[PDB]
Amino acid sequence: SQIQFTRHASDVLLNLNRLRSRDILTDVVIVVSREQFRAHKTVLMACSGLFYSIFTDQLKRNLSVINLDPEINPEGFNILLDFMYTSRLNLREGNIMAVMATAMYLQMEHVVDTCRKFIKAS
Amino acid sequence: SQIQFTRHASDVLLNLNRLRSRDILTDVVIVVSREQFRAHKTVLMACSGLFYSIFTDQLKRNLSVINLDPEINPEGFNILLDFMYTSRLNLREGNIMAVMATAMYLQMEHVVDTCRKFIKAS
Ligand SMILES: O=C(O)c1ccc(Nc2ncc(Cl)c(Nc3ccc(F)cc3)n2)cc1Cl
Ligand SMILES: O=C(O)c1ccc(Nc2ncc(Cl)c(Nc3ccc(F)cc3)n2)cc1Cl
Ligand SMILES: [Cl-]
Ligand SMILES: [Cl-]
Repeated sequence: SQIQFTRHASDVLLNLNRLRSRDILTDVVIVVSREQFRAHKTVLMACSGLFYSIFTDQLKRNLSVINLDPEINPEGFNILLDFMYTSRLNLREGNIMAVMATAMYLQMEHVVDTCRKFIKAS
Repeated sequence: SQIQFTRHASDVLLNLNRLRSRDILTDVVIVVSREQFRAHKTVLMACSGLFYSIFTDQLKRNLSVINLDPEINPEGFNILLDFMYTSRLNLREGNIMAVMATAMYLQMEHVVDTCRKFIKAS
């Protein structure tokens, strides 16, 4: 019977993205070939089956550096990292293939489904 | 513009609350009189002016224990901590005063405004 604040979840995500933009309390660097990206492990876990399966393991919990598969495109990863922190996906014809490839690797089923719905109406 | 995922923010907050429930990557303990509560500093900062003002300071960034004002009711605090992680506020006639007192201290303006609208509507 609790009071529902319908803007609170989007407000928290916006603030977490602002902390990321300021490098505040980011605890991991994601290396994607020649490019590197800082992030909060909790956010990565909250969005990705890959990152969830890594950091829930007490063996890997404390890793400060994650090297992604060499085949992953840094731009495709960055669009997905932006999606994690904003709820907005930069999808188009020019990147649909690399974006879907990365979302499949990161195990982000809703992005994969949306990529499959983008193809179906292309 | 970019594709909007209207459930993504809520999905991220639910997953952060599940991580809290499993004590995964919690990095602070909030001491409230005889009681203690573990949490993610990022989430506390994202929801509270108090915690944002403490942890944005490089001097205080790495604190692992925050002792709140002795007057703060642990129950009012727990209701607000649950709100931070769920977007749902447990307000009643029996706790409005302690929850409002706590939200003023924690600098959570939207909760303070809702507490002011609860009083105005009996
Ligand atoms: O769909 C299910 O059956 C299912 C239900 C609940 C659940 N719990 C959970 N708790 C905390 C986090 Cl941080 C999290 N992250 C996450 C995991 C896998 C992903 F592909 C994406 C994100 N998931 C996990 C699963 Cl796999
Ligand atoms: O009041 C304003 O005009 C204002 C506008 C934007 C802003 N930016 C911000 N970026 C990151 C985080 Cl984690 C955050 N947390 C937070 C801060 C103060 C609060 F009472 C609650 C939450 N706020 C801070 C303020 Cl103070
Ligand atoms: Cl997804
Ligand atoms: Cl608030």
